[PDB]
Amino acid sequence: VSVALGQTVKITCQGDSLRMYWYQQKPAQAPVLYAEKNRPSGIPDRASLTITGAQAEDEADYYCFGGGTKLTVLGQPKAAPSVTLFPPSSEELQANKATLVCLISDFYPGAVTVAWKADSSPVKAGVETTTPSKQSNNKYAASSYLSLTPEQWKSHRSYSCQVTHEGSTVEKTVAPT
Amino acid sequence: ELTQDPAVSVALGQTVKITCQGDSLRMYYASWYQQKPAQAPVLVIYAEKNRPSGIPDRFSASSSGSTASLTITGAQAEDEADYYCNSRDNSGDHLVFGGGTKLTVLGQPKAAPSVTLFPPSSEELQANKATLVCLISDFYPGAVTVAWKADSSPVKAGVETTTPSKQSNNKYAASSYLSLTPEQWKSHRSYSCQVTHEGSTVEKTVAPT
Repeated sequence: VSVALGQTVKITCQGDSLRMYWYQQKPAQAPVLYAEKNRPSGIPDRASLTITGAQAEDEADYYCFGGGTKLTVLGQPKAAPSVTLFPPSSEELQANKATLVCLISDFYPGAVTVAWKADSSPVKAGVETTTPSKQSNNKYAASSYLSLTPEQWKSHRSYSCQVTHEGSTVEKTVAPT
Repeated sequence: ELTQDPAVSVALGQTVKITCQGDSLRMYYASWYQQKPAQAPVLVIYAEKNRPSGIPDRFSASSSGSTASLTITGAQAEDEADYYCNSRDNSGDHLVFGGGTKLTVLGQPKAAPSVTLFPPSSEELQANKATLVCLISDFYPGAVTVAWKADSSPVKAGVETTTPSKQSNNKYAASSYLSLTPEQWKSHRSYSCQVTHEGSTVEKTVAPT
């Protein structure tokens, strides 16, 4: 969930007990403070939460308990990820190893979801994905990798890496030889 | 309205006690949350005595007066996180939270990084691109220095390296990539990725085929 500076956002909470009947948590900080119509005090003033005037400091997790909503305050333009799926190299295959690397770069905001496929079959066994971190251009980079045996690599028609980034999905597919 | 030290350390397999202090703790039992970077908080203990399903038996909680404590016996590598206490706050149906305590688990087994260097893929060369990727995995502690080479010449421009993050095995992973044009890739005899991890340096080399 992202918003531009000075723009309007809506964070939504879904589940039971909402038919019958606010905490802000910045990274490595305590979730600080009621129910739809209430007047709090201590932090600057103005189920779903709406923020009319958004500042870079407002970038935090909001909780109604909900799973958590990472509100991103756009400090720069949105950028879809550049996705490159690298197949196992000849050198790695000659060493009886196979690793596929899905390189994800130049994206903003810094949140992605990665899914893998063996042919048309979704796979998650042997998958590791790194936490996005800032490049020198202030955009983000991450990598997801899938460890396979060379027999698994050669016995499949293809392998795919799918990257989801705020309503955009980029899938890259590679095939042996 | 609850106080706890910002950080604490323990040795692997040893016991750690994280304490919270506040007037509300004399009236209410504390709940404990575990939070790792880029992850949703996990309820580790509910109102001192309830351990939810999925939470290891290593976690327990106790209290005395205006203090509440979370005890981790036989602290594991997966237990490194920020631990926050929470409770109700006297006259008023609202919750108060502690500032959080970051836990460091010392004496964890060290590991040299596994380094895999990929040449440009056939799809990116067909698209007039020649980015190389250097996968750095299964290392501990989570700090590396990455340097690239064009034959024997060090490369500064076009290099990006990710901050190491934990894998599901509690070892770290990172990647470094070098953006090149097919021209730069084909003109050199080889390119290298050298990774420095404490007393170890691992370098891999790829060549155009």
